[PDB]
Amino acid sequence: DLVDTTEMYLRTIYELEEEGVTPLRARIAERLEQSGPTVSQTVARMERDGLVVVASDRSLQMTPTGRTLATAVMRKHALAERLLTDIIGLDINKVHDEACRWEHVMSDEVERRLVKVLKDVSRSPFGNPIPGLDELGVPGTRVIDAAMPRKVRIVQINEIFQVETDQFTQLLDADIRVGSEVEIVDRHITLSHNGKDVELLDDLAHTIRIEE
Amino acid sequence: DLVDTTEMYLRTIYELEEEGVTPLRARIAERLEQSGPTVSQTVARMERDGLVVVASDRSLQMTPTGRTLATAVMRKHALAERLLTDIIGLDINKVHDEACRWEHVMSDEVERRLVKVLKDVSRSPFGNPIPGLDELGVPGTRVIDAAMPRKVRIVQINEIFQVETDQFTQLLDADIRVGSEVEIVDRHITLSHNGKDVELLDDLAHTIRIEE
Ligand SMILES: [Zn+2]
Ligand SMILES: [Zn+2]
Repeated sequence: DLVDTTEMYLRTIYELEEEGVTPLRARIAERLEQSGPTVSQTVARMERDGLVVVASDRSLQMTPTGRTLATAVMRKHALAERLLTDIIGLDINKVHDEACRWEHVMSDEVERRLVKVLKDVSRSPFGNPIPGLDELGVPGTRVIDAAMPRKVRIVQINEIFQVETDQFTQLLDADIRVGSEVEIVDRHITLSHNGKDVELLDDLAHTIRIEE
Repeated sequence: DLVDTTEMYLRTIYELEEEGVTPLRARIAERLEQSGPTVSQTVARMERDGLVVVASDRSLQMTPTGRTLATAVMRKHALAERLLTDIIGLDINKVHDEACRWEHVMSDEVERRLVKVLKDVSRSPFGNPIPGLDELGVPGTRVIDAAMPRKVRIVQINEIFQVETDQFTQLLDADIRVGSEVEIVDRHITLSHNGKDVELLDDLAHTIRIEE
């Protein structure tokens, strides 16, 4: 699958960098047991998506976008391994190869929950530290994207980017601020709290970021 | 992915049967949000693999092979859901749609381990009973296929299918029988126990079935 392939490629480039290897195409080809031509094809596709840039010396430099994605795949891999050894107790000799697949199906919601249920997510069972925890959020998701009712917590209001200041007090009345558990629902978006019902507007809807 | 697609189709046919619906192509198309033509294509491919037979009334009858596979996917789905609600504690409104992907990456080894770690695997969180536990083995794997050293347990010897009776006593000496924890290793296959080292031959290697 194209997506899964790219994710696998990005993770590979990440690993090599972490191991100290120069991410050269032939190295990635070897590690992924893919042929040079095949990887050139895939790498040539990643470039078109602004995911990687083949440096002047044929080394693959991950663009910020590609690295952000590569990181998320490492986090989903690592957490899968933590889950597999710690909870499931899968043979340590199977844990990694299995994780190589789980990283493509594990959602951020599951990841966040694993950060909860697991005793220690500092490193993977293989001693490689777990990246992207800050990015995972364990800032926040914008209400417009995160909002059926549900009770999240206000991570940020971002009143500073506001042009419309009418609902500032409407928020202050209901007592909605940073850390305020509130119940949202896209219908427009209305976030209730203190029995109060604050129906938001587009601008605030796009700037108020909440956590799960 | 072709395999994942077929697995998804087989599980769908299983579900419908379980719900009491007649597995008709248009029903599968609808449930999978696939088009009639696309499903006809995939179903036409499953036939070539002896996985399904389009009955005289256009209803898809799963061949024993297809059903055996369909079942394994239901087990891997169900156990994924049990894992997700019971251990991870994922929002029950996400559990199923997530599981629809996990069932394609979860291995029998993981399944067996989940049958261990989970409190109750009688039914899925959705009340549908978990099929294929007997087939999962929680008879056994043939030593030739299951055998680095590892200490499994003899599920069956199948001396009855033996033409060569030379190692019967060689086994009885080492005290290798049903329930005998032994250490195997393909080098040929040698299963040690009681300090004894019993190097097996092809015939017994293919008939002695052990569990993990
Ligand atoms: Zn790994
Ligand atoms: Zn389900």
